[PDB]
Amino acid sequence: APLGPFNATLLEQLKNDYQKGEKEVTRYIELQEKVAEKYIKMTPLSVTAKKKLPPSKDPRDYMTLSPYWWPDSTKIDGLPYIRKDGERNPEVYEYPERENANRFGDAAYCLGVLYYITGKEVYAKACANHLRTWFTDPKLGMNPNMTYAQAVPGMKKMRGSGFIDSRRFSRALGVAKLIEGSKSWTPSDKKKLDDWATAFCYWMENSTQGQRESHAANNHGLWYEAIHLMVLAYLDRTDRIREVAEQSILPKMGAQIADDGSLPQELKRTLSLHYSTFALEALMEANQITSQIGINLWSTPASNGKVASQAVDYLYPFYLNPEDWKFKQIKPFDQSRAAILLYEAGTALGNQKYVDTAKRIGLKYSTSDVETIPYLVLK
Amino acid sequence: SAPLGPFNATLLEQLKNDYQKGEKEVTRYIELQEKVAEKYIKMTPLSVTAKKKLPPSKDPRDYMTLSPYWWPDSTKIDGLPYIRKDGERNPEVYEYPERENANRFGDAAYCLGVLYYITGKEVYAKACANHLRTWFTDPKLGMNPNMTYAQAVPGMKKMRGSGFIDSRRFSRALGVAKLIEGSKSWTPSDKKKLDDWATAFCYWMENSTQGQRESHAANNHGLWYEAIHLMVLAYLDRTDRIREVAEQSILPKMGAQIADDGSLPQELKRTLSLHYSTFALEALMEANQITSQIGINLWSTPASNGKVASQAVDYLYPFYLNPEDWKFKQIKPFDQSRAAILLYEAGTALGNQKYVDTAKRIGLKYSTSDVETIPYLVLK
Ligand SMILES: O=C(O)[C@@H]1O[C@@H](O[C@H]2[C@H](O)[C@H](O)[C@H](O[C@H]3[C@H](O)[C@H](O)[C@H](O[C@H]4[C@H](O)[C@H](O)[C@H](O)O[C@H]4C(=O)O)O[C@H]3C(=O)O)O[C@H]2C(=O)O)[C@@H](O)[C@@H](O)[C@@H]1O
Ligand SMILES: O=C(O)[C@@H]1O[C@@H](O[C@H]2[C@H](O)[C@H](O)[C@H](O[C@H]3[C@H](O)[C@H](O)[C@H](O[C@H]4[C@H](O)[C@H](O)[C@H](O)O[C@H]4C(=O)O)O[C@H]3C(=O)O)O[C@H]2C(=O)O)[C@@H](O)[C@@H](O)[C@@H]1O
Repeated sequence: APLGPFNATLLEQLKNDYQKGEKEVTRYIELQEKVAEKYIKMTPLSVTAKKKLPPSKDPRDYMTLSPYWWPDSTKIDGLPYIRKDGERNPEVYEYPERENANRFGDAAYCLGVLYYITGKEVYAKACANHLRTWFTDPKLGMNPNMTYAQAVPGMKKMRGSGFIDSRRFSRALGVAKLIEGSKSWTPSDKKKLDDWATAFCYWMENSTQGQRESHAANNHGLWYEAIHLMVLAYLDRTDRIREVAEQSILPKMGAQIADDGSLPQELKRTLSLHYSTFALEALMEANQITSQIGINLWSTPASNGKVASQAVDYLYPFYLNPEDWKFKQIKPFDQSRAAILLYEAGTALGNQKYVDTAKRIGLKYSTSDVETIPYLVLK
Repeated sequence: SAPLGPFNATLLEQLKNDYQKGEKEVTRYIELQEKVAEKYIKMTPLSVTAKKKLPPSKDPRDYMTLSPYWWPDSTKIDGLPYIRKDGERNPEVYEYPERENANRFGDAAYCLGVLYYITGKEVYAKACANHLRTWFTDPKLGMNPNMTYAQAVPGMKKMRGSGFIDSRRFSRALGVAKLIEGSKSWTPSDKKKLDDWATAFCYWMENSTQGQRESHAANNHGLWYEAIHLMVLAYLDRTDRIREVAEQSILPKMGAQIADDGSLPQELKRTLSLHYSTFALEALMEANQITSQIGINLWSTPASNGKVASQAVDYLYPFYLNPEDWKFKQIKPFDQSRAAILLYEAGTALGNQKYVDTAKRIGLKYSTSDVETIPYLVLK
């Protein structure tokens, strides 16, 4: 499989078995095709489909509201907003790109994978429609930046915390590699997309906000690097992947994993079992890329000897029994997120206790969650 | 004496008195409220018709929302039929503009209606009336007098009436419309049209299959149904019906829902049981604001099975002091502030000074812009 943001081992195996005619996978892939049909009929989304404009007055600028920041009732205009960690302000849904980057990202990702597996041009044609409109179109494509992501009304300074929104459309960026070579993805489509990705990469690395986010001390810094690897893997910059893992990702695990394997930065959140998992999910998606060039982030130590497997170890008992979690978790923790996480980390580590638990937790065979497409092995 | 309506008439009367006499504490406070009210004067009137996705009638004047706990089923190709995840609000609810729009309308009109009553400034009635006409009676923008498509569920075959509970967001604004009666802005024609709307909405709620079902409900829906029923009935001046609904419906329903220890078993089986216990009593609290203005005290009047609503406050009072001691399922944190208005209302009604003191101790923020707190200077 081409370098991209997915378990390439599971993807190749599915492509093999579908091409060999194996009945189980063929049944499973045909189910996926029935699910994928809405993405073929779906109209391409754009970040420009919004009424309230960013300070730039450019509808091509991505803007969302930071989810935990609420109008302050004791102020006449409600400004400046105030933070309530863990409580999502429904005002976020007044920004169309919040949900639309998920919908677009889901649409293009599923179509791109099904194209890789089946070789059917109808899926590349659909994926390319979504990729053109979201990214590169001279009127509908988003500008390559995240200046106004997770804005906070009344905040004086500019922050880089919104960059984490980028994960919703950056996985679709990588999956564009899978439709290269289809008749629908022309040389011109690739060059424009390459050019956008290069420009988005520059912004990530050189803007003040991108820089700040690259230094974040919690799961934001990890997710920044996972997004970075998707952009770099798309651009086929393998040495930069190697440098990012050794000079940024591993120091970050080494600093954020404590001697007992907990993640202290996530423990102090109101959703500490969710955010502990969310940090490891950054590592999981980064590792899907690093391991394709021979770097295993689960077992490779940071310079102080810490290994990300220690963090899974710490959480594994609570994945068996979430009610035992002793830190603040003001909403129920969805145990299903542990399945893919424990399967990814289990196989990387040869830890069958982890792999066994992933299958027991399992995923619903017929679910349409697109991130679960590769994991027949769990279904 | 304040017109009959959905508010603590004692507090409102007190505020108007002190404001007119010129007392400083009240005049300063009303001057804060007038500053908060200024956005509602500039605010453009909302209409339920401002939606892209239409209801099965293809009529945009029909109110429609999604039942907040029903999610697409991922294991089905179309997601249908939706499945319930109690307590977890599906963000799809926000694709129905009237969900939040009825809140914005109701706050704006209530605040304007109260401020006109307290201060007598015509600019408040004129703004209130603009919102009332546009939401209720306007022949193009006014909502149809029904709640057929409230909290619909995609793929569900039966028709449900549980969505009727949404009516509380605009029905208090209906009640406050009485306060601007007599202004120059609220003409006889405005009042007649609104009377006709309210009469027709009352007919719908009492005779439609969904209204009948909802009137029979055994949990907080039945209480909220009757609390809403009272606001429409009080708006219409049918005081004999208010007596009958209080006597034959709210109290029997209240008594059947209170257990021997004072707990509310119907709310205890919910994933947000301390929220839903409080939500049940808030229905009675708001209905009592109407019944007690005609001499029926729902906090202290026992039902015929012997249960009395003060028993349910007793069961919940300790957990209002210390919400973390709550032993039943509560999958989101409980807002202790909701206890402030609740305990003062039931406290003053019951002569329970321990309840009134805790209300003031928990309190409300003096400068808050939450419109439901306008009458409660005493808590600020
Ligand atoms: O998009 C979502 O809705 C949501 O995203 C994921 O959670 C994200 C949030 O989007 C949000 O960015 C939040 O950021 C937190 C976080 O703690 C962050 O480090 C920063 O903290 C600030 C803050 O002012 C603190 O008071 C402190 O001083 O630290 C600051 C700092 O600079 O570090 O900002 C806050 C905030 O703005 O509330 O949490 C994010 C995260 O931690 O990943 C996630 O829940 C995802 O599942 C969901 O989809
Ligand atoms: O709009 C909000 O977000 C929210 O509204 C208030 O909560 C309401 C909900 O809007 C919703 O209607 C929910 O209703 C429950 C409830 O349990 C109800 O009685 C009925 O339950 C049915 C259902 O079929 C059950 O599965 C069971 O068999 O019992 C039935 C019964 O009739 O008893 O409908 C369900 C449902 O469909 O989810 O809860 C409401 C409530 O309890 O009042 C409220 O939380 C408010 O603060 C908030 O604004």
